Amino acid sequence: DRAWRQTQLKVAELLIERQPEVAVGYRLRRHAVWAGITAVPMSGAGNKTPLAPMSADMVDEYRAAMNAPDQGLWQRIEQSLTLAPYWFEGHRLSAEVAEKLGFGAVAQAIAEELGTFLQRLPALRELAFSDGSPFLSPECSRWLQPGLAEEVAQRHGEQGIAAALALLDERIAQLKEPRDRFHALLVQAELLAQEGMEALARQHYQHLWQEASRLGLSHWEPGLVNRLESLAA
Amino acid sequence: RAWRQTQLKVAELLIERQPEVAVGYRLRRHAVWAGITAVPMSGAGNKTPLAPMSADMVDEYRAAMNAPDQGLWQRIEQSLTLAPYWFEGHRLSAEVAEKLGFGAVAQAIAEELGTFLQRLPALRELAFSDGSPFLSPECSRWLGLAEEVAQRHGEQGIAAALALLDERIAQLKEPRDRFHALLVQAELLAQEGMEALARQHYQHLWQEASRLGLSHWEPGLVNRLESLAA
Amino acid sequence: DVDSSNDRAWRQTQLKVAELLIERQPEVAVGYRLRRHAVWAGITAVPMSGAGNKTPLAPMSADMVDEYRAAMNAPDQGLWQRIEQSLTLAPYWFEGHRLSAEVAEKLGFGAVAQAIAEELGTFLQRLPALRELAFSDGSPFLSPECSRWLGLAEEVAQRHGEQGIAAALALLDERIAQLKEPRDRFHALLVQAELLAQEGMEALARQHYQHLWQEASRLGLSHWEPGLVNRLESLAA
Amino acid sequence: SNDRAWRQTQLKVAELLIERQPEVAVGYRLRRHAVWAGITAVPMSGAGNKTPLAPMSADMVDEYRAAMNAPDQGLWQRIEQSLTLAPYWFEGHRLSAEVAEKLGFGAVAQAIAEELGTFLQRLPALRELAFSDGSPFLSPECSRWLQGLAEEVAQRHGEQGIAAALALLDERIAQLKEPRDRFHALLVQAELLAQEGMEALARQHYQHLWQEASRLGLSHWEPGLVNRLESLAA
Repeated sequence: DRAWRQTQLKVAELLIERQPEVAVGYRLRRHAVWAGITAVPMSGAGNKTPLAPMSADMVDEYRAAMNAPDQGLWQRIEQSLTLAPYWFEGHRLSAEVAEKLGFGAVAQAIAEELGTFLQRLPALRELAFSDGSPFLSPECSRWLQPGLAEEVAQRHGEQGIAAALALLDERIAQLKEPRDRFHALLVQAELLAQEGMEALARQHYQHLWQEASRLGLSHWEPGLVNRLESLAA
Repeated sequence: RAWRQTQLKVAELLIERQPEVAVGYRLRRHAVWAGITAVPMSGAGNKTPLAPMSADMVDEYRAAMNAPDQGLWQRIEQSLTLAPYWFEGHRLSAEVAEKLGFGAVAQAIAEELGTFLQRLPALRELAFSDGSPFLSPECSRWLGLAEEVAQRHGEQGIAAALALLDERIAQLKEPRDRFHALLVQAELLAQEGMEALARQHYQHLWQEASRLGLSHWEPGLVNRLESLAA
Repeated sequence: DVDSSNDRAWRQTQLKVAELLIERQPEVAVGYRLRRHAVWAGITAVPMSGAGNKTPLAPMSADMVDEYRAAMNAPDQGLWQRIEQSLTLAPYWFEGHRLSAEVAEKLGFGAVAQAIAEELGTFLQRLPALRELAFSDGSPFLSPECSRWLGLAEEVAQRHGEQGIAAALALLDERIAQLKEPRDRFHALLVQAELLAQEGMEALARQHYQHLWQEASRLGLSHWEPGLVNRLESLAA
Repeated sequence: SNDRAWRQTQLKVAELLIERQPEVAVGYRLRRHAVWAGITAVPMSGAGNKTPLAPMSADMVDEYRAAMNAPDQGLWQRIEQSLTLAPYWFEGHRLSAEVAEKLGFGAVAQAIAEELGTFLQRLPALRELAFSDGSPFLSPECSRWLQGLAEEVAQRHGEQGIAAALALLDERIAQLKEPRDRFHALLVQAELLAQEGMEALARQHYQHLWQEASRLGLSHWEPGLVNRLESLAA
C-alpha cells in the first residue's frame, strides 16, 4: 500500500522523462502524493497547522532561477513538492516553468490537478502553516481563476460554496420569469447535495416538488416533476 | 509492449481501488493512443482498412444503458482499449460514468479524447472499412429549433421546412417542447406570408397557455403570445 | 458464554456481554456503559508522566484517525462497530468517544450519545489528572475540542460566528436529518434563510422568505401562530 | 425460553458488578435491563386499571419500611432482589434509592432513578395502572421522587391541591395571545383533569380539541400533537 505509492511515482517519472510536454505523467504524480491524504491536517489557533513552511532560503533560489530557467530547474522544483505537499506556492512556480519552457499543455494540467485537490478538501483554502502564512497564497488563488446550471458548479470548484451561493445571489437579482427563479432554486438544491448535505437539500426538493404540482407543471413539463418526486424519498 | 501494458495495469488498479477517480482513466488513454503518431492509410471516402467494432456488440452495450453497472462499464472500457479508434465507446463510457454518479470522470473522458483530437486532427474526417465513421455526428455534439427550421424554409421551402418539423416532433414527449414546436409553425406560416392563418394559430396557443396558467410560469411567453393574436 | 472471577477473564466476561447487548439492541445505552467499565475499572491510578506532562504511551495512528473523520459525513453501523473496537484497545483515546457519540447521534440514538459523554465524565471525575496528560508524541488525552461538549437559531447563529457560513449550513444538515415534524423542518428551513441574509445574500433569502409566506398562508397559520405570518410578510419587497 | 439464560446471565454479572463495587452504577443498571427489556407493552387493565397481577406482600414491605432508619447493605440486597421478582413494583426502586442515598452512594441512587424514568418514558401507560388489589404501580410518593407549563402546572397540582393549579392555569392564559398557546393551555386543563381523576370530563375536553385541530388543518403541521390528541379521546 506504500509500495504502490512508489510504483506510481516511478511510472510518473518514466512517463515524464520520455515526454515533458505530455502532462498525463505530471498528473499521476499528484495522485501518488495526494491520494493518501484522507482529511486535512488539524488546526486551532486562527487556522494554523503543525507543519512548517518551506525553509525561507530554499524558496529564494527557485524564485531567483525563474527568470533564467531550464529543464533542470523544473526537475528540482517537481521533486520538492513530492516531499512538501501543502506547499501550494510551489505549484505556482512549478507551473511558471512550463509557461516559459513552452509546455503550456502542462501549465494548465498543474493548475487543474491542484484545483481537484483543493475541491476535495476545501478546508485547505483556509489553513496555514505553523508560522502563519497560508497554504493558499493571495498570488496562488489568482493563479487558479480566469447555462446557469454550469456557471455555479464551476464556481463551486474554483472557490468553495460561499462563492457558489454568492454567485447565485446576484444572478437572481435579475430574474423576471418565475420558471427561471424556480430553476435557480433547483441549483441551490443541487449545490448542497454536491457539497454533501443530502438531508437539508432533500427538504428543498420536497418543498419544490409540491410547489410544482400546485402550479400544475405535470400537464406541461412532467419530466421536471418525476425527478423532483424521486428526489424527495 | 511491456511499457504500454505496464501503464494499463497501473491504470486498472487506479480504477479497481478507485473508480470515482479521474487520473487513472487518463493513463489508460495514454497507453492506448500515445504510440499512434501517424493516422491510418485511407481511400475513396476517407475509409481505412481497419474493421470497426462488431455490429452485434455495439447494440448489446447500447441495450444495457437504462440498466447500467460497473461490470458493464468495464467492457466498454476494455473495448476502447482493444479497438483504439472506435470513439463511440468514449461517449458510451462517459454516459455510464455520468449515470453512475462519477461525474468527475465524465468531463474528463471527453477532455482526454479532446486532447488526442487536437494533436491528430486527421482522425475526425476518417471512417472504417464497412463505411461507419470514426466520429459519428452524435459524438461531435458531445464536444434553436426556430433558427434551424427558419434556415431550412429559406434554403429549401416551406414544403420541406414542414417536413423537417414533422420529424423533430416525432421525438418530443414533453408538452412544453411540443407547444414550442407548434409555436414555431405559426412563425413559419407567417414568414411564408400566410399571416392571417397564423394569427389563428397564435390565438389557440394563447388560449392553451392561459388555460394551463403559464402566466405564473413564463408570463413573458403568455405576454408575447397575446400580442401575436392581435 | 460463562462468567469468571480472575481479573483477566472477568474483563472478558464483561466484554462478551456488552458486545452481545449492543449487538441485540443497539439503540440501548446499558451495553455501552458495560463496555466503558470493562475497560476503565482496571485503571486505579493515572499512568505516570514525565516532562511536558507526557506519558510512555502510544497515540492513536493519525492515519487510522484521519480515516475515520473521512467516514464521518456518511456514517454506518459498520464504522461505529470498528470505532468501538478502537476505543477499547486505546483507553485514553478520548477524541474517539466524541466520534463514537457523534456517530450514535447521527445514526439516531442520541440516547447513547448522551450516555457516552456521561460515562466519560465519570472516568474523568474519578482520576481528574487525565485532563492534563498527553501521549508520547505530545498529542493530548483530552483536547479543548473534546472538552467543550462535556434552540436552533440559538445554536447555529453562533456556529456561523466561529466558522464561515459553510459550517453553519453543514450543522443544519445533521439537524434536519433528525426532525420528523414539519413545523420543526419549516423552522429549520426558516433558519437557513435567516442565515443567508445575515451573511449578506439579501436577494437569495427573500425568495426563501417568499416560498415560506406563500407556504404558511397556504396551511392556515394565519388562524394560529400568526406572529409568524405577520413577520414573514415584512420580508418580501 | 433461551433468553431465560440470557436474562440470568445479565443478572449474575449485575450481582457481581455490585459485589465488586456497590458504589458503581452499571451493575445495578444491567440488573434493570434483565428485568424490563422483555417488557414490550403494558398489561391488560380492568375495573379501575387493576391489572391481574398480585403486589408485594404489604408485610414483607412493612419489614423494609421498618429497617429504613438503620440501613445496611444486607437490607439493600433484599429490596433489590425483591424488585427483581416484582418487575412493576416501583416503590422498591424508591426504597433502593433511599437506602443508597443514606449509605453515601449518591450517584447510584441517581442512576436507580434515571433507569426507571427511562422505563416509564418508554411505556408511559404504566404510570396509571395498578395491581389486582388496586395498589398503584407508580405510587404517590414515587412520582414525587421522579419530578414550562404542564411542567409548572402539574408541579403546582402536586404541591398545592388541584384548585391552586387551575388557579395558575388561569393567570397564564391571561397572557397567551397566539391561538397555539391558548390551545395548549386548554390542553393542559384537560391533562390536569385526568390527573385529578375525572376521566370522562377530560375525554370530553379532548374530543372538542382534536376536532378543533383537524378543522384548523394541523395534521399537515403538528401531526404529532394531533395523533396524541386523537387516541386520548378513545
